[PDB]
Amino acid sequence: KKIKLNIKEFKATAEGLSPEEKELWDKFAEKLKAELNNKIINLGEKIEIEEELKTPTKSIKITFSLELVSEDTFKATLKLEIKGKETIVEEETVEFKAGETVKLTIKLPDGKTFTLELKLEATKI
Repeated sequence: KKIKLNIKEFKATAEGLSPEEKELWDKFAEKLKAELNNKIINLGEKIEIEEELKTPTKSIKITFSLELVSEDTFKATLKLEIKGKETIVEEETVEFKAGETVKLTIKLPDGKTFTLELKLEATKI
């Protein structure tokens, strides 16, 4: 069976970000908001939305994964991966219900925080 998602509420904020990090985060957030609104997803289906910054010295990939675990029930992961001299990964996984706000947060060294808050409508179709 299928559901159609809609973004009821959405808020992406950040602290301590460098200009390029903030640009990337805002672009990711807008991409996520547009991709999730009107998204059709099947029971048990996992989807992923990603945005990447590539430069010769470093790559930054932000990914949001969403799984329709059961009726009105979701599992999401927000993940940041930086590939430089070494590779750093930070991520958070949350389980939440349709119609309730969920918050996902990434914290990095030097006072950097990425925060995503959203509320999903799940319409049976």
